[PDB]
Amino acid sequence: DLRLHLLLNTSVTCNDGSPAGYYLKESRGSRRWLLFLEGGWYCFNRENCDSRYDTMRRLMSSRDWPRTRTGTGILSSQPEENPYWWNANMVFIPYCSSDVWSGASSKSEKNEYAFMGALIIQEVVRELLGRGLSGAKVLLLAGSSAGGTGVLLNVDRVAEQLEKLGYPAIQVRGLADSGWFLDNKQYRHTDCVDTITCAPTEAIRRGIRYWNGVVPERCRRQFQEGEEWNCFFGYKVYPTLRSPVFVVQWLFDEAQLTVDNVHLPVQEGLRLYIQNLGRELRHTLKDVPASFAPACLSHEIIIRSHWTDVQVKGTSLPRALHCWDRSLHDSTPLKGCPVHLVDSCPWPHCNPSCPT
Ligand SMILES: *[C@@H]1O[C@H](CO)[C@@H](O)[C@H](O)[C@H]1NC(C)=O
Repeated sequence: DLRLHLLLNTSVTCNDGSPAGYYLKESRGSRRWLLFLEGGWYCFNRENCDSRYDTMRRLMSSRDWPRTRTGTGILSSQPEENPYWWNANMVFIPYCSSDVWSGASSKSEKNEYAFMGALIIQEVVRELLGRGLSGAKVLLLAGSSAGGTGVLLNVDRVAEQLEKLGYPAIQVRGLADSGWFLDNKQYRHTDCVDTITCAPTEAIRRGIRYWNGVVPERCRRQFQEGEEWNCFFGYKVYPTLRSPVFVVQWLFDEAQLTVDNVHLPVQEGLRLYIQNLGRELRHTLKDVPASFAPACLSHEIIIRSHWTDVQVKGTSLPRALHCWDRSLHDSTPLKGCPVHLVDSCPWPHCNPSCPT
């Protein structure tokens, strides 16, 4: 089990002003640290955040969090479930800021909610340094869905934070799972309003100002004021990052299909739409050297217990991540240990290993 620690700096809060926190299982003698950012969509105005507060309150408040959580998938300490990093120090950071980990705003007489995702990550890192992270050799910032996008938005800031704090030997890396979205046209137009079926460009443009959202500096400098929403789209932000980032993305991600207003005999227009989506996402990954992109209709991968099962070209994700670790040793591709694994077949579940 991972044990809850509420942040000692209680000014760094969940949406409702309760303290944010993290769940930790230490592994003495390991100098690897895995910090995982939970996902769960976002909210971008008072009305939709109020609805989320009624029926998704654990994503906005720590008041009802349990004292422990079981680490699963890449957070498991059992080698059978986690061939990759079972002996690492494990950290699960609950998502309670509803801001894709981008916010830096407190609750105030002018803000019903605090959006502090970017500061939560910073404060978790700061407090972990006193609990053994100061001795780390690798800090892998991982996350799923909005947490995967949160990795892209925050990995270089964590790297900069550690350098400025005097820890230049900690190698900061990112693992972004199911957080690589396309700002494409919907299959059928929806009128936003709700969160899941809203086109993501407009939801994020609204959220940035509502949240006081921050993006990585190089990407901000490219897109400039009013256009920072672009940095929430992996294919646009990734080339600006300096930290190594491994991208895991289903080619037919269910959340991508949801925001595209696709709901699954498929007729020609939808067939072409789906095939074109897979081709576009494959294209965006062509120059991403560390990636795992199976041709499946599914959503998230890394913290589920059976994450070991899917393979691309005969290689599982735990194996690909291990090959990535080897590629980042003091050092040319590795014999039989690939790191770029993108399916080329054009329809969901054309890979027989896709989740059932
Ligand atoms: C608490 O966090 C806030 C926001 O990051 C920061 O401005 C402040 O310095 C922190 N205070 C302490 C005592 O860590």
